[PDB]
Amino acid sequence: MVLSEGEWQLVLHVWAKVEADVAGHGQDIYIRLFKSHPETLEKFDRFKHLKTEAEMKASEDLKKQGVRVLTALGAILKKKGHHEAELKPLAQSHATKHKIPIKYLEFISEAIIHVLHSRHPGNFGADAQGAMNKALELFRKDIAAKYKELGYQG
Ligand code: HEM
Ligand SMILES: [O-]
Repeated sequence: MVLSEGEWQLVLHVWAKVEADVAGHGQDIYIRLFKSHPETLEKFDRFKHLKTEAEMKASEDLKKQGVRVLTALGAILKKKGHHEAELKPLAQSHATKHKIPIKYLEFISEAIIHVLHSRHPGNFGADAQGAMNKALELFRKDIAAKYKELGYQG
């Protein structure tokens, strides 16, 4: 469960394209997440009322939230596995305050992969998607371990 440097470079090469417009990517990822797995939207007290994709796209608060998620995830990815410090606050808030199960982290990982596959075929072929999946699996494995330490089954 340790990524090679070549795998990390495939992850970071597609993430650089995400960074051309992190806000737009965040909107697409949230829309995909909520339309593939509607139950996840219920965890968001401020966004749970959104009824349609048009409302999600027009929500300035949701756009800002997407930027926060992707920027936090980008900082984790750029540590190339040395993300202990970054996972501490994230694991605590998601376990104890938002109460986000591991299955829901799997759902957002799937939404990320789906959106990168659609938007970035030039940097998200099979090998690149495999590397991104490995990076997200590592993130989820380490978050799950921290969840257990914090008292949350997940
Ligand atoms: C890649 C995985 C994720 C990352 C990097 C991430 C990151 C963040 C960050 C940085 C924040 C703001 C600070 C904080 O409260 O920690 C946040 C808030 C939040 N997260 Fe996540 N998150 C992820 C997955 C999820 C998922 C899958 C859900 C629910 C299905 C979720 C639910 C929430 C909620 C409800 C908030 C508070 C939102 C608000 O203030 O309106 N998170 N997340
Ligand atoms: O989030």
